[PDB]
Amino acid sequence: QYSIQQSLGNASGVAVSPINADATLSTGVALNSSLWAGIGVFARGKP
Amino acid sequence: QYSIQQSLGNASGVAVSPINADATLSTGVALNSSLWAGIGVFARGKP
Repeated sequence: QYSIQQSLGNASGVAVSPINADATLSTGVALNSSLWAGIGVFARGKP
Repeated sequence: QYSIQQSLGNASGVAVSPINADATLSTGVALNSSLWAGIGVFARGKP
């Protein structure tokens, strides 16, 4: 086929604006994962 | 046929004034087109 332009100018050709979606925005956070961190002396490991 | 005159005189023939339209006037400006201009040093081009 042929390219579909966006934000058409002053005459002639037609255009399709880029897909607009904002009410669908959401944040993905686990909020249930639990992990622990610490320091210590171990026999084998990278210092 | 025959010519249609405008702004008839003092007697006889009829006339039709030129088409008058002013409330239909509008200005066509894109207001969405964005273009950039600049200067630089390029390998090939007209100086």
